[PDB]
Amino acid sequence: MVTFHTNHGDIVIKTFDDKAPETVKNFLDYCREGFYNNTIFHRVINGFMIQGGGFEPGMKQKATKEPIKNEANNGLKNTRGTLAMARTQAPHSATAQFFINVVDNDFLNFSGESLQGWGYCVFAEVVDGMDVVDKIKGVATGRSGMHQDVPKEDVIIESVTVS
Amino acid sequence: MVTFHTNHGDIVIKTFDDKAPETVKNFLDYCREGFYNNTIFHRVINGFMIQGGGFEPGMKQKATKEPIKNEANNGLKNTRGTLAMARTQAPHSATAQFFINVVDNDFLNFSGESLQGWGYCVFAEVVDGMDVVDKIKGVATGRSGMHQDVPKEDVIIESVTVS
Repeated sequence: MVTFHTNHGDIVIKTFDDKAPETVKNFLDYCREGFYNNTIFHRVINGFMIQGGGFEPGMKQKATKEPIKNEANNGLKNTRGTLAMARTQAPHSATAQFFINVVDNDFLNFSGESLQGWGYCVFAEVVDGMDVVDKIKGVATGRSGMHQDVPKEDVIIESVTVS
Repeated sequence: MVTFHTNHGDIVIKTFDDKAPETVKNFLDYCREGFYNNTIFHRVINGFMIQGGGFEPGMKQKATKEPIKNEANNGLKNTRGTLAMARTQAPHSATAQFFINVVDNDFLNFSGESLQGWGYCVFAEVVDGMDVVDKIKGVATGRSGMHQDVPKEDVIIESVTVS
């Protein structure tokens, strides 16, 4: 289990170690190293998802390890409450950013090993604290340069407890 | 010179071959191959920029060649009318997507060879058709899945003439 202690409250998560081995191993290493402590949810889209794991307050970009392979062919779907890895246009580009589905985002699901089908890898799920997730999805946002949907007041993962 | 023949009119551009050699060579190869024909401006932000070169009508993602090295240390600034390469969080991640500055976006300028300073590489400038660029920046947009700021009616680069 992993708990995100945020300035809005705790979010407890169980990881799907057996269904997304490389992804979970990647995630837990960043958690154990304290990589996510003092990072924010920099992209919040009501009715869609909340994304975090890449910047410190003040939009300060953190350096990450090598990207991981997309494991979305594990068949897990992007339903409300699940956590998937954020990635660039390339399928094997995920590093540290992840997002939480606040609704079922079926359009994000894997549909085949192609550039257009690969989708987004679900590796975990919220088992407690969805009401904290729902409080965060509703905060006021704005543009912050290149970045859109940035919360006006920082949503901070203060520390993370692994198990 | 390169002309983008769009469904809103022509946009003529001169490239800075000597100041961004790898970038211009990359750009002109995609132009010559017909890579940009039938692609759209998928991200339009009024008062900021219009971005294109990666999708076909219907948000169909195109495959690209290997990424290029960031040449933003060439000192060129992101002023109104210039074209810079769009990239991911990593500095050496640009492929085919580019954007047009519709205002001076100083915050995008290179400030040192660091993850936080690298900025965005200016490789060209609009010499004719800025009024077409200004017509495009104002079109109605919406969310289209993972993508924000997508034009409701497609803004299409029909064909491209190189010189």
